[PDB]
Amino acid sequence: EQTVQVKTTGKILQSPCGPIIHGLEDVLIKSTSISDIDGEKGILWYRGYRIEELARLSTYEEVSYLILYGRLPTKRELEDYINRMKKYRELHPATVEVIRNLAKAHPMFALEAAVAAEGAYDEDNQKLIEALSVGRYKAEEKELAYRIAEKLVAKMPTIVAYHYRFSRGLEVVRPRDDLGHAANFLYMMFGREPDPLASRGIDLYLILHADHEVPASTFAAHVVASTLSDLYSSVAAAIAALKGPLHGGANEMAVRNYLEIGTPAKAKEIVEAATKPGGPKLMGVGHRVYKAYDPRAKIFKEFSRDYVAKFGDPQNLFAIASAIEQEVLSHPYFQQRKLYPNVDFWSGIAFYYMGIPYEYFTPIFAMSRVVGWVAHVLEYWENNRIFRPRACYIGPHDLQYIPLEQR
Amino acid sequence: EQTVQVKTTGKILQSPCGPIIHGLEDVLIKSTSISDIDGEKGILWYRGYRIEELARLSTYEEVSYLILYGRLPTKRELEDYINRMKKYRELHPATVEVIRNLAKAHPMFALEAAVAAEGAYDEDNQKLIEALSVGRYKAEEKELAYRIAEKLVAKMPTIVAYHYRFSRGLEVVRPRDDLGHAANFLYMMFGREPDPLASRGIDLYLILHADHEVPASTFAAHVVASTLSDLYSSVAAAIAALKGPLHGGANEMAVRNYLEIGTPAKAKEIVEAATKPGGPKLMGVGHRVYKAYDPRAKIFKEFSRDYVAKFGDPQNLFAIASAIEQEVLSHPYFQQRKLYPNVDFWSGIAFYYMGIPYEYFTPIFAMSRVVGWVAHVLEYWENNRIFRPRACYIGPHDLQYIPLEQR
Ligand SMILES: [Mg+2]
Ligand SMILES: [Mg+2]
Repeated sequence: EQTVQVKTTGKILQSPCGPIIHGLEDVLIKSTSISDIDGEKGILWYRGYRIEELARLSTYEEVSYLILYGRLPTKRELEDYINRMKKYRELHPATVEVIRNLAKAHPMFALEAAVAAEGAYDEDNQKLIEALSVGRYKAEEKELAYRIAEKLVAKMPTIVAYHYRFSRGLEVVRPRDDLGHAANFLYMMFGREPDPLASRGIDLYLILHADHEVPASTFAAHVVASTLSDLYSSVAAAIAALKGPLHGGANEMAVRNYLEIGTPAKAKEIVEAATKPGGPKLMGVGHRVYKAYDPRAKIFKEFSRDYVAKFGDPQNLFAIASAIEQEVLSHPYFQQRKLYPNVDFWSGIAFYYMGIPYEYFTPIFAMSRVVGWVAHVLEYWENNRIFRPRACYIGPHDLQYIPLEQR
Repeated sequence: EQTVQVKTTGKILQSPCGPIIHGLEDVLIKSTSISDIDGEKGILWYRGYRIEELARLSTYEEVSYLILYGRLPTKRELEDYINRMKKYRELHPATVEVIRNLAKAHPMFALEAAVAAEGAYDEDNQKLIEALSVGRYKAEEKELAYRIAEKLVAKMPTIVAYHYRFSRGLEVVRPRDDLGHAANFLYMMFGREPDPLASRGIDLYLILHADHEVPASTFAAHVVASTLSDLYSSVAAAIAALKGPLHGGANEMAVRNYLEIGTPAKAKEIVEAATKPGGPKLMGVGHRVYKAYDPRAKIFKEFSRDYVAKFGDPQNLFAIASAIEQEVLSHPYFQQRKLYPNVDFWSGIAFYYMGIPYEYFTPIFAMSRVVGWVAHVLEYWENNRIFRPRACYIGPHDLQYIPLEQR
């Protein structure tokens, strides 16, 4: 037994067993080469590449390859990958039936259940499970794991879209091999090939949210994977965590708030009210890591501007958000505390205008982040260790059982 | 930002961001009053009561009440609880269809998906989700949470049994209101009221595995619950973790090993071989916490003795296990290194003889542990904090994007 000095910005709880870092805030679980953030400068990298470059020059197909494999693909590697992903988009009939049965339920339950279901009949997954059951994880198993990772990234939009269609009493729209990842998602949701601007927005969103820190969803994936449980189950657990209101829902709440506000003229007073104790907090402003404008927000804001330039801003969402942004950027309270817009400030606007129901916002985040989840699991598996935390017992000992009739 | 002293018996990895406690071994996440283990003396308590006393005088219905509510029930409370649990046993038709669709899959996938499915249409769950979405968790919500916790404990055996039946192409056997929790499970599995001794075995097993500090499955439930995700989703995540070979399988492997050994005469040579590197090693001998005979093992061994005294020991599992146990206990090596049998050394024997397939062993563990999982979640929710661990980036920055054709 040894003592370790752990730096945390979180709250510490007192216990007879020693201090407890509440929510293990800032506690390190591993080193990673997946993504990095410079919170002071407001820079995000995926596998060494700045998000600006990837958003500008790449696609979710290429970025997902980068996140999963650790480098940019060659032309042949990307072509083969795209073709594998296209083939993988379709779900097993049992999975589709699971989704159908959960058509009237919240989409996140359908995602959890569908991911587990799809994992149940995946032959590679079964093979990998057999291998890990005897502690074998060598070249062949790693190949299975990467194939499974690809499948999970490929299938997530299909699960989401199918649920959307069934939930609306619409006929399911199956994946089209001739469409890209983002375009095909919109096609599956709405049954028509999407406008290229709309497709670009989805692709950009997927790129921008592919990996970031170790939120509770990514952490859940690690804990499940740490027992050598399968990749599908690890992603299902990630989705279970993601559905909690403390993980996500900010981009939805930001849009609902903009609608409530109704007029950009209120921006100044809203921002002022947010500087006072008990005041309604501004959704998508401030960040635990970024003490600068979130680079993802800068990029998505520009996409949003393009979207409303083409399709209009009928609910004045972009106007309202823009007015609030300008007040946030000029208010000393926010400036002094380095509180800036984050990507959630903007990202729900296009979704809302595209006709994506609010309840599908978080599922779309899962569509993006699934690649980060699987890449994180595979990385942890390079040096796996089952998680074995503890609790401090403060209950009594040796209570005497009293017969039922005497209680 | 502050520095906290964290004690650990695990491996520490240094990083640019600080020390990494690999697997978060021994890292405190909360104070608890649910269960406690004295590994040196081989004592286990649930809510202050020794496991020996509970195994001797209680039932899973009463022990589950104890674990969930923190005290022993009065006669009226127990009667009412038992009746609620009986009412909750049956699954929603959508859940049954989910299980049917996964009939040919491994039961743990069915459990994960079925638990999510059941939570999807549970009205109480929906109401609790609504409340937590706006940060409300007061008396009314806690009442919902406990109702949901009871449902999860009540339903787990139904899910398991229905999957078993469907996996064998049989019609489901719905829950019998006149049977106890353990007896009803056997009735649902096999379609006949069980022999009292078999029911006792199931009840005992359920009591004995109800909680055991904070393994990866219980931790997974915490991580998911920490986002204020729902109880069903938290349990589905716990199951996902439980499915991993590092979390279970030992009781099955012990039995397969006894079958391979075939003759108790080999006990001495097998145990002698285990004292050399390496090795092989004896299944269910030694424990990370118990440095004494696992109290659960002592109790379950005696039940197993009773079971084979009545029904026989046709595969000589008890004879083989007993021979090995005697050698382990008399060999100085094991005594000196505090290596004793743990519950896994014995617990698969009765199940095997009862006709429970190996793949249902871990599902039955889930039937037991679900009460610990839900109790742990509710406990955490008394002072919830979302888990916020982090990873330390090690790798390049500012790599230059190269056009596809030039790679
Ligand atoms: Mg522009
Ligand atoms: Mg006896």
